[PDB]
Amino acid sequence: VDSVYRTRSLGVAAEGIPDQYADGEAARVWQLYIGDTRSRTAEYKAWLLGLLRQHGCHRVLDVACGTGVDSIMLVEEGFSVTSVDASDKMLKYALKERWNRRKEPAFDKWVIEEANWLTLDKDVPAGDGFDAVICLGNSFAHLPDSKGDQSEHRLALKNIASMVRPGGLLVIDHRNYDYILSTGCAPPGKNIYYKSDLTKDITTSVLTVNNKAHMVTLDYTVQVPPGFSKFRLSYYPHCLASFTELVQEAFGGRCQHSVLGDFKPYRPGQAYVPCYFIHVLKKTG
Amino acid sequence: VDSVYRTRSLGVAAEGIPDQYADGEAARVWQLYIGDTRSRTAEYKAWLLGLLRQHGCHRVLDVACGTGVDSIMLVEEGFSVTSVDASDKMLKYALKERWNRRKEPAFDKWVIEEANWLTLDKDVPAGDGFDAVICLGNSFAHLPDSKGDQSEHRLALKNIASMVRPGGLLVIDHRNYDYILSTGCAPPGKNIYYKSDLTKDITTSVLTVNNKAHMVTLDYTVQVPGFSKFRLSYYPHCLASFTELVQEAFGGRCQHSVLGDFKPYRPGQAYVPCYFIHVLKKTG
Amino acid sequence: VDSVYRTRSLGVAAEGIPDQYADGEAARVWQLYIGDTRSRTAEYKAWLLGLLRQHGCHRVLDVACGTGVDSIMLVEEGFSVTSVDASDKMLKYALKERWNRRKEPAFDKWVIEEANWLTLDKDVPAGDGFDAVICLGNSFAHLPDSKGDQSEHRLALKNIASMVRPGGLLVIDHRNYDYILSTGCAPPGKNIYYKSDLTKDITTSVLTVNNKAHMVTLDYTVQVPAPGFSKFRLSYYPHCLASFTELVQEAFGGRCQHSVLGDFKPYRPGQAYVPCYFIHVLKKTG
Amino acid sequence: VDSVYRTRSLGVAAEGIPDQYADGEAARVWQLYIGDTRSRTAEYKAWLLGLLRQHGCHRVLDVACGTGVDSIMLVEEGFSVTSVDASDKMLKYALKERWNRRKEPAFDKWVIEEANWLTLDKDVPAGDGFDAVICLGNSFAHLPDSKGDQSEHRLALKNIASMVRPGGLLVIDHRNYDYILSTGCAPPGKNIYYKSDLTKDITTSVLTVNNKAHMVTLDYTVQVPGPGFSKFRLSYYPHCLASFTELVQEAFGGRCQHSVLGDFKPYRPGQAYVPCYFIHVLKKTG
Ligand SMILES: CN1c2c(nc(N)[nH]c2=O)NC[C@@H]1CNc1ccc(C(=O)N[C@@H](CCC(=O)O)C(=O)O)cc1
Ligand SMILES: CN1c2c(nc(N)[nH]c2=O)NC[C@@H]1CNc1ccc(C(=O)N[C@@H](CCC(=O)O)C(=O)O)cc1
Ligand SMILES: CN1c2c(nc(N)[nH]c2=O)NC[C@@H]1CNc1ccc(C(=O)N[C@@H](CCC(=O)O)C(=O)O)cc1
Ligand SMILES: CN1c2c(nc(N)[nH]c2=O)NC[C@@H]1CNc1ccc(C(=O)N[C@@H](CCC(=O)O)C(=O)O)cc1
Repeated sequence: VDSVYRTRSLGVAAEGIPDQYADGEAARVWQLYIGDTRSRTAEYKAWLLGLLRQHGCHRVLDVACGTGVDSIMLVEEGFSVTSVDASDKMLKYALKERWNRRKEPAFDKWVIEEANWLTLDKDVPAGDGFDAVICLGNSFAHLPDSKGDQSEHRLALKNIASMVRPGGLLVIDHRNYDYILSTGCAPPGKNIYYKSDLTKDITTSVLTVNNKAHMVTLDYTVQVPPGFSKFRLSYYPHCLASFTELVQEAFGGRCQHSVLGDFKPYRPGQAYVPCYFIHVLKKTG
Repeated sequence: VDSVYRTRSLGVAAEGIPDQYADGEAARVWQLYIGDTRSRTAEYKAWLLGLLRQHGCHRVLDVACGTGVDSIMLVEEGFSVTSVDASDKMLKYALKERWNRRKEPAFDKWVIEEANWLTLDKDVPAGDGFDAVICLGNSFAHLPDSKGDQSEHRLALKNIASMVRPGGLLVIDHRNYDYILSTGCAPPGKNIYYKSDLTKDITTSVLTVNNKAHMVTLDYTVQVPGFSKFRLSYYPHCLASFTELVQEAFGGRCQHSVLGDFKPYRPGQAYVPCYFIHVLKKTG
Repeated sequence: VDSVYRTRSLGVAAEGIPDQYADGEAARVWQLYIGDTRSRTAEYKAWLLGLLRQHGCHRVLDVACGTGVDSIMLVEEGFSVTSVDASDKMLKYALKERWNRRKEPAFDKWVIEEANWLTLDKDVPAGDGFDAVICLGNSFAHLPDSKGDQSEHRLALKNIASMVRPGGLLVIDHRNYDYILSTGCAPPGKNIYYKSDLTKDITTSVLTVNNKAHMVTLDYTVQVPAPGFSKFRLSYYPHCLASFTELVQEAFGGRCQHSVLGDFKPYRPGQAYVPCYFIHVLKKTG
Repeated sequence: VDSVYRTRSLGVAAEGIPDQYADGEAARVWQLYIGDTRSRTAEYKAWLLGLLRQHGCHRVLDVACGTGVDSIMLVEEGFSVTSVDASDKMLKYALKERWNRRKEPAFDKWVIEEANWLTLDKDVPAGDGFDAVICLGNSFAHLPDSKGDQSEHRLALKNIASMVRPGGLLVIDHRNYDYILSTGCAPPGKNIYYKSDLTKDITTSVLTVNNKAHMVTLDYTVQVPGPGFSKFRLSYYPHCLASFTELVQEAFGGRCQHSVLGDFKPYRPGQAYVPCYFIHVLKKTG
């Protein structure tokens, strides 16, 4: 009596017709957001290249490839890059760029494949390991805690760590959600990796479940040719002391750990409130 | 009071997490369905190559690329192929095959891009037009009549025909929906193009609105342990209506002939075909 | 990652806020639809009154009460009426009539209660059974074949039949779906029971699953103050005459006399006149 | 290509089938919840009667009638009661109870009707108003702030206040969301009005938007032999004291005397006892 009937199952597609909600207004502005990646900051490039070079890294795994934009810098600079992502919609962009650039030998050797943190050990044979694994741009916080005990967080971080060769590097970040939770507000424009060209106004919604922070949901209203349209994304608010604990546990404690606040050294109680924390772990070996 | 809160907008994605429903039970069985194209029939191949060679075709546009399997055959047999689809999810597979095979010069020159029939003129640069344009496997029927008057069907066909050079070819098919509507059932295993290896149980639902057929919806049950289901829907194009629609896309300025399962179709013939294939030659 | 989250559970309510979708536009036009009962046809009232008095019935159970319009005539005419529906939203209108009219002794004695066909034996005490059980206005057709073997239709009918005393009557109707399946079209304003005052356009959608009729879905479009249009949707199971003749007798184990009427007159198969409704009159000899 | 097909519009019903989601599990457990009122605390009754007898009240409007339980006590105690709710589903049970007791004239005179705080002006004939208007049980908090500016809250209160006769009372409560927001947890079984017989485990979700509390959503889990667990969800606007104090005064344009109670006893700011409910009692200047 109350049942509803779909024309096609959730998740299925067909020749000649766009995929489900592919062409909606939220999707359209979201696409402008993920493309707002044209200006890589000098300090980002200089910091990452410096840290990879300082450790002699050659073989790099990017486990949050997205559109490829972090991985493309490394390809251009002569690293042997493998890049993976669980999201096909985002990988589509990385693959397209690689295809356009395929006559450049460095791009012909760029590996791009579907993989999920939760199955990474299977989806990507480690061999002996990578020299560096990177997970930057606050991508780790895209994974929610839908079971309630952060067991998925721990599995994902363990699998990401298992990709690092002994003596190798993991570099993994999060936005400063300690500040977001204390103020209730996640302001726009602060991406330290790519300088934003897109003008965005953000509403921040924080869900607390029995007094424990559970989700941060950001509603973006983006001015476009004029025009004025909205999309929504959500994030797990990782706080610094928990993530410090988690990321070291993923290695069995067999790691040296340090934390940066926006590319610079971080020490508690410093005047400067970083936008992002960047954890750097050298696995024992 | 009655509102629901989403975690993310319809159609958006994020690094590190699978796209919406992409790992569901439906998507997983559907993937086996779209993958069932390992045994291309000898008749399909020999027919299509013959038609293209008899008309001297070299530049080919595939407007329903999907996983690329129709295109791959033409790429291997020496044609210059451009393949488009509105569906990134299916295009993903064609793109992967091109990349795996990229060291073959033929595959290096295979052009694959996203394009929608409703905006094809804008999405697909046509130069002076293609020698042949193909839309096979009953892909056209994927497009519904949302407006009610079949105006989208007309626009899609106009735009697909606009890709044809004067003197060129369009080859476009549909399943025999005359027969399916008369029986109420669309049985499995009848694909004339690719010999199925997957066993499917199909339930067929036909919706008729004010006595005009409007949608054929198929529920497929396949073994994957584990019977899983997925649903797809189809506009049930009948032969007389489609013949008129396809000629009207050219403005009447075309020669038109109909085949049934690769052979000329003679109305009154005993055999009732599983597919009708329309072969058009544009004036010029 | 794909989860949605509700402000309140499906089905639930709270003081000071309207019930889920209760104030929607579709709901508001549908309320006009179900209120379109100010004009009981004389032919109707004459036929049912005459059929009940012919069989000397006094204790009557209406199993599709609704807003109560059918039961109300009977109440006015001095029957002892028990009226039952599975839908509380509908039952609400009947209750409200009973309350306005409560100082009339007949309305004081009218029983109105919720009950479901599918659990009717438990939901209603029958005693030895009612002299007549009535299910009119094409309400039976409201129950879909969700399982696909019509097991629920047989259960509903079995339970409705068990409410009739021995030598008692079941009067149960259905619109003429043979006709509707043959033209694909359910024409508007044919209600033989209440002449309709509300003008609506209807779109008829028929779903056949594996060549068997499964559902008829009607979209009703009604005019509103550039003046606008608002629609609502209701769906029905398309009972054909042959099948239903089988099902309704089966519900008594074949221990019944059965006749079919077409729009209150005797139906003869092959007759030229094509009825809007078929009413099955069954007398339990059993 | 991505469309769905409903069987029936949102909000609509049909004879012989249950209303939408009416028989779901969440809805079943929730019926036990709103039914958990067999045990009015002796202290509530004494307090409210004392209060109303004190001011000489006779005609009382309950603007959050629900199942009728606040209002039934008042009918029993010889008040002239009009009870309203926007929820037809809760109101069902109040109307059931009046019918059941109609042979007592006090209940024959009890007026029960549907009305919404946001259109209360129209939905109730005010006359020169009521001696007292009660909105108790934390019902007001059921109204969300969907426009973002509390304009619905203001309209709702202003309309409630207009029902009060010159020199009459408004008595309106809210749970202590100051406390719930500080701890993040809504303790179960603290209803000061009716003692819970029913054991529920509560999860409390607080949504904050741009650092402003917007919504508290309670998930209620109850036990069922077979023992397994079943839940339902309700949501509330977290009114803080200082805010609600301002809003309730504004509803009368300040032409009122206001005092606040904490669990039936006078509230003295800074007191060590943290109350479960704040009850605001206002006398209209007139
Ligand atoms: C409809 N929503 C809504 C709105 N704001 C406005 N203006 N209107 C609305 O309708 N925001 C909140 C509300 C819905 N409320 C809620 C409350 C709690 C949870 C909740 O349980 N949320 C978790 C799920 C936990 C999990 O399974 O991991 C969540 O992630 O949101 C969800 C929605
Ligand atoms: C098989 N294609 C083709 C042809 N005709 C010629 N001579 N060559 C071809 O490759 N006719 C049919 C078809 C048309 N294809 C195309 C492909 C690309 C562009 C095009 O892109 N033209 C650009 C330059 C490059 C670019 O846009 O990226 C332009 O600016 O005009 C046009 C027509
Ligand atoms: C979205 N719907 C839609 C429309 N028409 C238009 N113009 N636009 C639309 O989006 N009508 C059909 C379509 C959906 N298609 C279908 C296809 C099959 C079934 C189907 O299975 N229907 C039965 C269910 C069987 C049961 O569970 O008992 C049904 O009752 O509809 C439903 C809808
Ligand atoms: C956590 N407290 C508490 C609760 N219940 C609720 N709802 N709120 C609460 O804060 N239950 C237990 C405890 C009760 N607190 C109190 C606080 C003061 C007085 C009170 O008025 N006490 C006397 C005695 C003072 C003394 O001995 O010093 C007084 O008049 O001060 C009573 C209970």
